[PDB]
Amino acid sequence: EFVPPPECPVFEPSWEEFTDPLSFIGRIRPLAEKTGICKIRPPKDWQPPFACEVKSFRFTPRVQRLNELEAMAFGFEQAVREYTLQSFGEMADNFKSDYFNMPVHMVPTELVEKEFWRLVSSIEEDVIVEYGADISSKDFGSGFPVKDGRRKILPEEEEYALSGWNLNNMPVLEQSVLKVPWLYVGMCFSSFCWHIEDHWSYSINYLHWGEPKTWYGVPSHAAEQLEEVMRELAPELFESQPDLLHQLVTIMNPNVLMEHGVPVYRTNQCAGEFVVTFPRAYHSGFNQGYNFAEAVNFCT
Ligand SMILES: Cn1cc(Nc2cnccc2C(=O)O)c2cccnc21
Ligand SMILES: [Mn+2]
Repeated sequence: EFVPPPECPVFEPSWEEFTDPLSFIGRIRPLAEKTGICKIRPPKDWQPPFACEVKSFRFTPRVQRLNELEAMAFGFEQAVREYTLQSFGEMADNFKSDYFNMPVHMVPTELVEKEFWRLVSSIEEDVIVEYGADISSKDFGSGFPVKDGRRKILPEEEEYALSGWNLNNMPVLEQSVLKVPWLYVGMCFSSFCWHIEDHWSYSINYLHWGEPKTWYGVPSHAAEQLEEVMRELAPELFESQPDLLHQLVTIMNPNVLMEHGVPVYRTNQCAGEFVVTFPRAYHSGFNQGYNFAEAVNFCT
């Protein structure tokens, strides 16, 4: 069965260290850049409200067939449904509780992880899920409060609208001679395959609420090694594809990378926790259940 990779670093900054995100990320860099990803738990009393327009939040998630690569009237597999945040959560909880035959919060994270990777390589069982991925924060607002006048800000919420850890306040303009956060409404087994960011950018990721998001990360010093293992084992039909396109279907069991000498670290990002990916740190993951994440690429 699946062997969980070693855990990535988790930092619990004090209020003093939590003052400046870029300063903190710069200070943890000697360790975190050697693991590719890391997790940051804010101080206990740092609890931003959820600021999306929930009444009007509507979206059509994308269908994900977990074993599509292994499986190589097709094209009309599933029927698309539009959801609200509530109706998607109802669907997501019903799927998970039916699949595991237990209440959603009782399913061990290790079991969802083991079952996810079994399903990815299974030819005898076709599991299909839906992912509300890459919803722009312009559509229904950011999950963080933003002082743009579109939604009321309470006095006790203003500090979060001005916080440097508010993803809308991360720097995004790269220096050159010559960008807003994105939202992810997850369900059990919804996933993102191995990739790096455009321009080898850092990314920061915040789980607003819900069940955890499970991550895998590879340090940048092993980026070429991972790409080598990909070219060896990825389908021949997608081998010659440019990286930007190949990254749409670069799903690979972490144990396969580990067996080929590639260092891989994991974490369960829980509600209220940040995940930072360092430059050229390949990462991939899946959601344990119904959750809501916000992410943005930033520069230092
Ligand atoms: C472009 N894009 C980004 C996705 N998701 C992530 C990317 N990087 C880090 C985290 C995530 C996440 O899903 O939490 C994604 C999932 C499905 C299709 N397209 C996607
Ligand atoms: Mn990413």
